[PDB]
Amino acid sequence: TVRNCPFDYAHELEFDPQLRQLLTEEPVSRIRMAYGEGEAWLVTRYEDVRTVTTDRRFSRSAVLGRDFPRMTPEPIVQAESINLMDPPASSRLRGLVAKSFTPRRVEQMRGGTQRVVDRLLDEMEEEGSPADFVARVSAPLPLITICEALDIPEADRPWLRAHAMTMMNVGAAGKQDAVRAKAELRGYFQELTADRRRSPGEDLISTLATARDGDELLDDDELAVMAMVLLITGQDTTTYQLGNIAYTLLTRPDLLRSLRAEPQRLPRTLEELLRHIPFRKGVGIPRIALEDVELSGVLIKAGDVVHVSYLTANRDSAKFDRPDELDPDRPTIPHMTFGWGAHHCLGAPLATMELEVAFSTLLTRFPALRLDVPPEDVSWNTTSIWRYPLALPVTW
Ligand code: HEM
Repeated sequence: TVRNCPFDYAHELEFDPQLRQLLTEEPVSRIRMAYGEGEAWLVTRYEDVRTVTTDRRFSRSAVLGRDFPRMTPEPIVQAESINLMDPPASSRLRGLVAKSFTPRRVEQMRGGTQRVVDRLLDEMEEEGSPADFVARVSAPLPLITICEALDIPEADRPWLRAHAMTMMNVGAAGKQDAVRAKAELRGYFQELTADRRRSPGEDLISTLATARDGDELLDDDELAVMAMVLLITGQDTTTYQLGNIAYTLLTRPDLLRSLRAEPQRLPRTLEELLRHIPFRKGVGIPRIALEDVELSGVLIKAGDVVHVSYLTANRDSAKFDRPDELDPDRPTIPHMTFGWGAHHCLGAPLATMELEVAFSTLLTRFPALRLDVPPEDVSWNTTSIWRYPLALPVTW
C-alpha cells in the first residue's frame, strides 16, 4: 500500500522509472522517503499538482515543526525562511525581492552577465581545448552572478557554496555536517546583512536591508535568512541546469543543428529543455492539507503531508502530447520546472537571463563545440537532491 521512495535513481538524465509508473498508474500514492517520521501523499499529475500548489487548503506554513518525509537527514529549510510562509505573510517579502527582477532591472543586469560570460569563455579558450565546461562555465557563472548581485566578498564565495551544497547531501552521516554548515551560513549573513542595514551599500542585500514602509519592512532575522536563502538558491539549480542543458545539446545532434540553423529558436528551445530535463531527484519541501481534500478520488485527511512532483507534472501526456519527446516546436504550455503557485521560483527571471546570455554566446563563439568523450563516460551526481554532471569535457 505504502511505496518505498529512497529516490536514489541517477542514470544520466533518464526519467526515474518509479515516477513514470506512479504517474501512469497511481497519480496520487502513499509513500515514505529516506528520513523523517510518518508517511506522505505523492501527487504526480499536472492539474492535480497545480491544485496542490495554489489551493489555500494546502499550507507550507503548517510544515513548521513536523519531521516531514524529506530526502536530506537535516531539512534544508529554516523557521524564518520564505519557504515556510504562505500568502499573505510570504507576499510581503516575495514582493520586495520581486522588485529587484522586473524585466527593466533584469534586462539591465544583462550588460554585466554578458561581460562575465564573455570573460569566462575568453579564459576557457586561453587555457585551450579540451576543458571542463562545468569548471570553466556552468559552475562559476551562477555563483559570480548571485555574489555580484549580493556584493559577496571574493574570498568567502568558494567557502559559501561548499556549505550550500553540504546542506543538499542525502547522506545519513553528513547531518552534523549539515546542521553546523547551515548555522555557520546563518551566522555569516546574520552579520554581513547587519553590516548593510548599518552602512547600506548600493547592492541587493542593501535593497532588502534599507527598504522601509515607515519602519524597515524586514526584521534582522527576516533579512539575514533572506540574504542567506538568496545565496544558496542563486548557485545550485542554475549551475546544474547549465550542465544539464549543455550535455543535452551536445548529445542530441538534431536539436543542436536546428539551433545552429536558426539561433532565433533559443528562448523557445530552452523552455522545452527546462520542461523536459529532470533537474532533481525525488521531491523537495511538502505541504500539509489543512482540511480533508479529495483529489483524483482519494480523500487526504486534515494534517496529512502532501508532496507534489514537478517532474511528473511536465511529462503528463494529459497536458503535453508526446510528453517524453523534446519538441521545441510543440504548442507552448506552462512548464512547472520553476515551480507553481505561491512558492513559484523567485529567481526564474534571472536564471532565464543567465541561460539566455550563456548558451546564445556559447553557440555563436564556439559553433564547433562537441563533447570530447562518449556520453556514457559522463559521471552523474548521486549524493545530491539535484542531478547534474560532475564534468563535461568539450572541444571546439
Ligand atoms: C534553472 C534555474 C532554477 C530552477 C529550475 C529553479 C527551480 C525552483 C523550483 C522548482 C522551486 C520550487 C519551489 C516550490 O514550488 O516549492 C524554486 C523555488 C525558489 N527558487 Fe528557484 N530555481 C532556479 C533558479 C533560481 C535562482 C537564480 C534564484 C535566485 C535568487 C532562485 C530562488 C528561488 C527561491 C527563493 C525559491 C523559493 C520561493 C518560495 O518557496 O516561496 N531560484 N526554484
